[PDB]
Amino acid sequence: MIFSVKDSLRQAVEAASGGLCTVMYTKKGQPVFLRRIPRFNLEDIDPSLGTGPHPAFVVGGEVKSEIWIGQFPGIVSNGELISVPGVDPANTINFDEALGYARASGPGFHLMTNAEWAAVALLTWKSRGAGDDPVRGNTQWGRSHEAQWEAGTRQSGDAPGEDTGAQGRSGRTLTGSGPATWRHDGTPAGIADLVGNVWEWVAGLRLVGGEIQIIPDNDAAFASTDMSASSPLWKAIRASDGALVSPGTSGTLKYDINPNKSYSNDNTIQDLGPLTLHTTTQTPPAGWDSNTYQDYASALYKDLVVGTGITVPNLLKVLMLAPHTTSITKGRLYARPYGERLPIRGGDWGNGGVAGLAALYLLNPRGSRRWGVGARPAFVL
Ligand SMILES: [Ca+2]
Ligand SMILES: [Ca+2]
Repeated sequence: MIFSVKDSLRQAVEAASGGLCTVMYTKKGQPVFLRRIPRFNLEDIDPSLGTGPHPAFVVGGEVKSEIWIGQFPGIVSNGELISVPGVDPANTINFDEALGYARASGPGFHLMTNAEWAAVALLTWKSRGAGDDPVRGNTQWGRSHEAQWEAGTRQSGDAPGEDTGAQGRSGRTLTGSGPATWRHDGTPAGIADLVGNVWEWVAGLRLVGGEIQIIPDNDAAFASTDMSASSPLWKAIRASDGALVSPGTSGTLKYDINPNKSYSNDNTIQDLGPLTLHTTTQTPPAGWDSNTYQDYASALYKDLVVGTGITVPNLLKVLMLAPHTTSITKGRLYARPYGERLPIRGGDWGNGGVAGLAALYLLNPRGSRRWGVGARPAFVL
């Protein structure tokens, strides 16, 4: 027999997808549906963003031909974070668990990185008309908040659109079970559920007391790179020239609450004004750290407030940390400028226009486990 069930499935997936998708197999021989996104240059999105390959395609100094994105939200099976259709998306796992489960699959496999997310979002935006966020999804308890008649299959068994939070029933939908408009390119061969269903942990991005920090390029792809809190790998961004510099340096970019507002230590949560990007951080009340869940600051991605002196470096636009267009009317940005925060992207079933390609939620610490937050695998090489 030259024939295997596992290889024949791979071929079927490759065929049906015009060669855009495949199935790779994990260390433990489990299926990972993956969609290829070939390398593009920044100038192909908009020449005013700079030049060279998008960071998603640079791993350990080497420029890659393409990357592979998990076609579906990850699910944890045995001890691997795999990517398959028709299942309840992984949830209630923290950043380190997600990062680990992703790597367990073997060489190449990793927790999808902020650089990859950034690559897909920008490419999606440009390729679908360079207008708004082209993509929809499970952003209202099973269906799309923009489009009621687009729904997936709810794991809960409840009707799309029914808020069952109080009954402790989730609004997650089985992966890819929504229509093709819930896939990044409008076709069945697209990446599914990027927008909605569950938020997803991404690697290579971090907040420390409001200072923005990243793992350079797509270096977050290695199974060896230290993304713990103590890691010397994290770099900040200089705002004046956008160079990668050591954390704590003078002119580094930070997410901050609004200049026209102030932290209220009333043990009561307030959204403190349009989120602002400048080089300083308002001092929070004493004793507020990564385990403090209090006041924050949000803003629609298009509406992020740029500091009076600041020219936002292209680097931030490319990694989807600051808007480049304002044609984007969905996707909300959240940030707590105190403690260590790890990013989750895309939005879930209960957000609304908050969900979207540009949705970024930096209010939680790496330890947080929530029923509407999960992860998905990617592969390079
Ligand atoms: Ca999602
Ligand atoms: Ca407060």
